[PDB]
Amino acid sequence: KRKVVLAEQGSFYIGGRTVTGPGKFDPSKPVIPYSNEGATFYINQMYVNFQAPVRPRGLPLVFWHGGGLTGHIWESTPDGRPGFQTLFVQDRHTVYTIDQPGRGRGNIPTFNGPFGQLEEESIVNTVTGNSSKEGAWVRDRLGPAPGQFFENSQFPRGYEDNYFKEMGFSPSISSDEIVDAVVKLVTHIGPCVLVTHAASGVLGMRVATHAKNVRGIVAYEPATSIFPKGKVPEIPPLADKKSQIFPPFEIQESYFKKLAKIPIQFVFGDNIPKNPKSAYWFLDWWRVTRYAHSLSLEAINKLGGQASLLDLPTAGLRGNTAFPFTDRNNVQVASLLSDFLGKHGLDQN
Amino acid sequence: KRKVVLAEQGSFYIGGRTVTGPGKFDPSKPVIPYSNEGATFYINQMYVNFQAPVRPRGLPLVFWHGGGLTGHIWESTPDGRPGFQTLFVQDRHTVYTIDQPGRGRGNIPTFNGPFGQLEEESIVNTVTGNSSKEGAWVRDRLGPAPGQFFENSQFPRGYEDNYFKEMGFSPSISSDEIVDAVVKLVTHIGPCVLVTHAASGVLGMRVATHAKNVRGIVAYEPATSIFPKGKVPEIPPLADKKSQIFPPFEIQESYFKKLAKIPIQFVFGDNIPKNPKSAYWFLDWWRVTRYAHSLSLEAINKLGGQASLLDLPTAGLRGNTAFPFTDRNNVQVASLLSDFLGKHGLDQN
Ligand SMILES: COC(=O)c1sccc1S(=O)(=O)NC(=O)Nc1nc(C)nc(OC)n1
Ligand SMILES: COC(=O)c1sccc1S(=O)(=O)NC(=O)Nc1nc(C)nc(OC)n1
Repeated sequence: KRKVVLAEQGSFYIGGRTVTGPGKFDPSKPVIPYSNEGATFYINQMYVNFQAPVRPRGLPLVFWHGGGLTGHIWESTPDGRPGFQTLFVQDRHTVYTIDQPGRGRGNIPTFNGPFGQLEEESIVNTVTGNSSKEGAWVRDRLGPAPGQFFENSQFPRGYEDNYFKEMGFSPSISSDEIVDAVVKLVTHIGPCVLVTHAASGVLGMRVATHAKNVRGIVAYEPATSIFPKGKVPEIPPLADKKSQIFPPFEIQESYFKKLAKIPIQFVFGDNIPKNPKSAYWFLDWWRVTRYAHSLSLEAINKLGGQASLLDLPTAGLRGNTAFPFTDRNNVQVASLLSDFLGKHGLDQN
Repeated sequence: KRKVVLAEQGSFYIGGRTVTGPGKFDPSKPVIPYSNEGATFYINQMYVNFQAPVRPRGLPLVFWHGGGLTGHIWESTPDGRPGFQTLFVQDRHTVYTIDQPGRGRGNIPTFNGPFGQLEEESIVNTVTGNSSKEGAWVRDRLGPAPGQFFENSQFPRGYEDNYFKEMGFSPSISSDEIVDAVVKLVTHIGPCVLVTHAASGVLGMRVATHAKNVRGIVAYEPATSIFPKGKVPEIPPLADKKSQIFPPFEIQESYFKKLAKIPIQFVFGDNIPKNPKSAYWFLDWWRVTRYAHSLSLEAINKLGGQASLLDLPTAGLRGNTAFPFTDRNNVQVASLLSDFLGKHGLDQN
C-alpha cells in the first residue's frame, strides 16, 4: 500500500536561540572566508516536517526519532517499505516528523573555529562521541553479537548498510534545549500525541509535564527511566557486577503527577532476557532498563495514571528489534498503535 | 494548490564508505560510553528522498541544495508556501531531494574523540567554518547590508529567522566524495535532470561529466565556474582590487566536452550590479562570478553545446534573491523551469 493522498505537506524550523560574535559586520570587507566578526548565529533550532491527509480524524501524531537518528526512520524502512509516516497518514492522522536540535536537519551549533566553539564560549563540546556499527548492532538487539541474528528476527536482513548509514553523532546540546524546542512545537500544533523512541522516551515524558497539549504518549523501547525526585527505587547493577543502566531522570513531584493525566504506553520488542546475561552487555542492560521502566509506570499508576507496558511477544509478534516500527512486521506494530489511539479516542474528532 | 497525490514516497541512504578503529569488539564489555575499539563507522553517505506522482511524465528531477543547506529548501519556503518538490510532483514529475554528505540527514563523519578525528587520522577537520546571518544576508542579495532589503525584493519578509535557521556548517568532506555519492544516485535512478543551486552548481556539472544519465541541468545562481584545464579565461579581481571570485574548477577537456551533449541553463536573480561596486563585496562578487559563468557557458557552446544564461529580470521577474525557488514569486520561477523541461523534451515519456 504505497499510495498516499496529502491535503498539504511542508517543513519548517522552530525553536532555538541566537549567539553572537564580537565586533561589527562591514559589507565592504571580504565576506569569505567566513568570520565570527559581527556575526549572529542561529543555534539549536529544530526541523519539522508535516504531512496532512484529506479529512483528518483525531489527533496529529508527532514522531520523535531515537538517539543518533532522524525523521528518516519514520519515512521508510531500511529495505524501502513504507514507514509510520505513510502508514498513519493513510490512517487519517496528520503526521509530524522532527529532526531534533543537533540531528539531521536540526542545527549543529558550530562556528569559525574548533568544533562547537564561538571565540571563548563552548556552545557544544569539541570532543564527540558516536556508536560503531558493532555497538548499534547489539544496542538494537539484531543479535547477541555483530553479524549474528536472533532466530526469530524481524530485522530486514540484507539491508544492514542502509540501516547503519542512518545513524550518527549528536553534539552536546543540553536536553533542556531539546525539550524546549518540542514544547514550542506542541504549543504550535495544539492537542497531539507523542510517539517516541529510545533516547527520546525520557524527553517526551518531560515535554508532557510542560505541555498540556500532549494528550498521549507511545514510547518504543525508551532508554532512560523517569521517577519523582528522591523516589528512585532500588535498581540492581548489571550482571557484570560493575555496570549500571542510565541514571534515571528525576523531576519534582508536581510535574511527575502530570504524567498520570494522559494515557502512556511503553512498547518493547523481543529478545530481552528474563535472567542475568553476563556475556552480552546490552542484552542485560535492556533487562534491567525494562525493569526500571516497569517501576516507573507503576509509579505513574499509583498516582492515578493510565500507564501500561506492551511486550510485543505477548501480543503475538515475535522477533522485533529495538526499532519495531522499521522491522519486517511494522504494519502489525502500527496496527497496535492504531489500537491504542482508538482505545482512548485519539483517532476521533 | 497544496494537494498532492503520491503513487509512492520514501527515503534511503546511498553512497559513502567505511573506516575502522583499532582493535576488537567484545559484546560482554560495556558498550557505553561508546568506543572506537573494534569499530566500523559508515561515513560520507547521502540521504535521498523521493516522491512519485500517479502517471509520471518525463524524467525524474533531482533537486540539489546549495552550500550549507538541505532538501528543506525544496520542500517549503521560509513562510510556509509550497516548495519545488510539491510544485513539480503536481507537474507530474517524480522528484528526488537529497541531503548531500556532510549536510542535514547526510553523514557528518565524526567518532569518539576531537571532531572529525579517528585516532591519529583526520577524516575531516576539527576547525569548522560557517557563515553568519550577516554574511548570508549579503551573499543571498536580500539587500546590500544586513537588515536592509532591496525595494524590489521577492524575499518573504518577516520570515528571516525561519530562513536563516535552515543554514549551517559543512565538514571538510572532499568534493570528490560528494560528487561520487550523486553519481551513484544517478546510476540508480536512470536518466534524470539535475536542478542545482549555489555551491552544488559546480558539483552538478562534474556529475554530468561522469554520468550520461544526466540529461539536463538547471543551475540556480551557481557559485563556482568550470572550464577546461589550462583554458581558464582572464577574469578580473573584484572592485576592491584585492579579492577574487572562487577559483574556477578545471577539468580535462575530454570530460568538459560531455557538457556540450545536454541542455544546460544557469538562472540568475536580480540586483547583481552591472558596474564595479567596491562598497558591497558580495554584490561585486556576484557581478564577476556571473561574468565568469557567462564565459563558461560560451566555452560549452563553442564545443557544440546548448548552454544558456537566464537572467530572471529579462523574463519579467524582478527582485529575486539568490534562492529564487523560495522567493514570493517562486511559482513563476517554477513555470520557467517547466518551460525549459518542455522545450528539451524532458517532460515527455
Ligand atoms: C536508538 O538507540 C537505542 O535503542 C538506545 S539504548 C540506550 C541508548 C540508546 S540511544 O537512543 O542510541 N542514545 C541514548 O539514549 N543516549 C543517551 N542519551 C541521554 C539523554 N543520556 C544518556 O546517558 C548516558 N544516553
Ligand atoms: C547558498 O549560498 C550561495 O548563494 C553562495 S555564493 C558563494 C558560496 C555560496 S554557498 O553555496 O553558500 N557556498 C559556500 O559558502 N560554501 C563555500 N564556502 C567557502 C568559504 N568557500 C567555498 O568555495 C567553494 N564554498
